[PDB]
Amino acid sequence: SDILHPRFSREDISQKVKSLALQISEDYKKLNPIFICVLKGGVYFFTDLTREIPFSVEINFVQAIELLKDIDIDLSDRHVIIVEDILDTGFTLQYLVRHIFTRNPASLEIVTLLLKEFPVKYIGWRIPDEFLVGYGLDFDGRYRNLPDIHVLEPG
Amino acid sequence: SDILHPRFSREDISQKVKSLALQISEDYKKLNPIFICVLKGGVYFFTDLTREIPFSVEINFVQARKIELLKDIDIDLSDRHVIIVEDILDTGFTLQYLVRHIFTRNPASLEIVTLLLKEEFPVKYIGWRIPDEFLVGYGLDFDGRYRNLPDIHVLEP
Repeated sequence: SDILHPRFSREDISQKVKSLALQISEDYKKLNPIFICVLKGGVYFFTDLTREIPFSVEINFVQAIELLKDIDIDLSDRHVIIVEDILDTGFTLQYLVRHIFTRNPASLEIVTLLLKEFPVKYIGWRIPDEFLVGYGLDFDGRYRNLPDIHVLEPG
Repeated sequence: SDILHPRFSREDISQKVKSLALQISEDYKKLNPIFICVLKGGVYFFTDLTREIPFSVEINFVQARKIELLKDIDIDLSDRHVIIVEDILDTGFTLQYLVRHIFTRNPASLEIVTLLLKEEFPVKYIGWRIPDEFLVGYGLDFDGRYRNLPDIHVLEP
């Protein structure tokens, strides 16, 4: 039987997302940025974050090493931000980063809600090596849609 | 010189999403449903809705640009209870292709939930019926603009 323990409540996440959106907004205010959502896990964070940026942004989606869904827009001379729910090994991410740089963007930075212990400029929480679920993170397809994040002790 | 006027606040949307999720949760409690997000406009509604379903659901994504599928369903839908999630339905042309495409995969059932429905296949879950007006925000854009507003507004272009 799986055991879920509290970790980050909806409110903790909401406050952290607000904070990251403020840093981002203030750095990209005049840069007409493009936010890239890494499916499927980044989607909850992505919608919460982009909503808190108080000016129009362009959104795009990618999913994975090969790409199942690639970038469908011209990134040349655009300021790009990759949005991730979590970063651990960074293998998929390095592929995206390298792939996006070939399209000659004006710049590229990454925001991740969680970073397990290329530079990552915006970081929500640095976390130890633990099994987290919820808010986009799943365990064999389960718990992906929990509104909050929990520590999982697999059954 | 675009002019935006209030229409649906974050709170109105949150309340409507919660009521739709409650009906959906009861109807799909034991059906191990698959929720299909229609990108790009359905994404805000999709995350808000699926979050309020208090049991694990499977999520998947499709996107259309003649019809160009930039992203198709990446899972077996045979004998699965499927729900297509849309921010808005107007003409339903892309939607009709999706519906017909999904039915060839033999799902146990297929229903649609749309936050907005502008006044052929039935739409079982509907947030608000709206008159013919130009709305932006919460996934709806005007030439790529305003897509990420947290609320929905009426636009005078």
